[PDB]
Amino acid sequence: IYMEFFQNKQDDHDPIDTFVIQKRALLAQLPSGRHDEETELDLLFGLLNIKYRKHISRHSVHTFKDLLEQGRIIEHNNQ
Amino acid sequence: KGNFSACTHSFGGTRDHDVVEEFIGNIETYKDVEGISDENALKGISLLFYGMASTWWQGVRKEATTWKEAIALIREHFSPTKPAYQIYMEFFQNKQDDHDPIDTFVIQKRALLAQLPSGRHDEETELDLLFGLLNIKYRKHISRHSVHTFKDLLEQGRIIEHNN
Amino acid sequence: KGNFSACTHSFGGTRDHDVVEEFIGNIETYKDVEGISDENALKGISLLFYGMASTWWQGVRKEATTWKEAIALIREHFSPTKPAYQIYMEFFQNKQDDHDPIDTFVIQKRALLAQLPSGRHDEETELDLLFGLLNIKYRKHISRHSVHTFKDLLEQGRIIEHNN
Amino acid sequence: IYMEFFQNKQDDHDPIDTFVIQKRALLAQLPSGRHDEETELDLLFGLLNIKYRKHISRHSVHTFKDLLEQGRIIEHN
Repeated sequence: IYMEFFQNKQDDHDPIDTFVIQKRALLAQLPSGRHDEETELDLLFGLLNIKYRKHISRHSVHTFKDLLEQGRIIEHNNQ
Repeated sequence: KGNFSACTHSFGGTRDHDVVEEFIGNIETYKDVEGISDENALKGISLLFYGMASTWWQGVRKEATTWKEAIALIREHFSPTKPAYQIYMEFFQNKQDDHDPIDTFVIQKRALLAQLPSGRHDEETELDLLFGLLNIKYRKHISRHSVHTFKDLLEQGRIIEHNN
Repeated sequence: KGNFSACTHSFGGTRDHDVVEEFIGNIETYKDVEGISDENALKGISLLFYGMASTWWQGVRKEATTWKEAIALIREHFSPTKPAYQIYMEFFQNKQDDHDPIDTFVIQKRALLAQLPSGRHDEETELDLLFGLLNIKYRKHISRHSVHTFKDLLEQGRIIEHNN
Repeated sequence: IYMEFFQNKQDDHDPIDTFVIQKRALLAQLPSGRHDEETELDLLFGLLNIKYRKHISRHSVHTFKDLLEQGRIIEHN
């Protein structure tokens, strides 16, 4: 599972929503309670495409619900 | 004999984690072995720098009142203690190529996974995270539910290496 | 143990300010640490020169009656203490190119602005004179009325560097 | 007045101050007391070019004064 997670980095066309949904779907199969919200957000953040990494930073995320919100506002603006 | 006069250990600001940690460990082991009264080591700290570091000390000398503050100033100005995600990405970057034994690879990967914040990761998840990035030649014979600590993995890898 | 017999510090007249200042500081710190009675350091000053400097000492030995006169003779013959305007022009010459962090640049610019006559320039005008020659990548985020001492500027530059 | 507003979106060259003063001077002819500051700023924030909009976001600015400050700092570069 850990090997599969870091293989295919995000492409240059998929919206952020589908990517977060698939990555969360692949991360629930590990035994429960070994990973709380913060380290999971840290592991997920290294593979985002360059369009989003150059604006939002790691200073302010405060869990997943915020990342989807900032990504949607940055996506409606036509990049 | 704690005049900090005869010591063949030096530092010149090469901007890397390993050289800085080696220098700090050698100074602190020297102070523990020969015998300093924790105040004479501040009056003779300037006998160990050379080149670019001596200008830095002559610049920032007036903000050092104790020994621990000076060692923290060195560690903070010459190592910016890298964040969490870059260590994970650098860690999964490299694979174990052939013509490289187990000892060098395990030493480097255990030296990389010590810059994380302490108390987050025990031994079992660390070995499970390490086990994926090994070559097929060892991995055909050392399958899981057989090792629990790094000593056993190193031992069985050494036997399979020197046997054939 | 002040016979000035075992010391691995040397000098050979390379005609530069930094090497001379490093040599003078190392000798004076050695005399403060090990213990010399301020007269034996003149009888054993000739155990530290080599090459071109030993001929100079065998030439001008008969004009040294104390220790401070000898250290002043070294500083005056091998450093001509450059005037005011060339330091300002050299200072505004170079800009901060990319692939160069803040610490090296701030160390060099603070090592250059110490050869002026003392008591003319305090900290605020010095930081205001330094702030113009920085690259756009830091300067887009570290705008003024936010820093007052060099420690805060180094800290915020280090955060903006290691963050992205 | 509502038709004349929302016409002529600001072009790349016009500075933020000139554009803001005209659009506020033209909004005072409506009958008095029909609008508070919040809805007025919400109406105005739909015609600025892509240049000023990518950085500031509507959740940040509150009153009708901070927008000028953030626009000036973004326009300095």
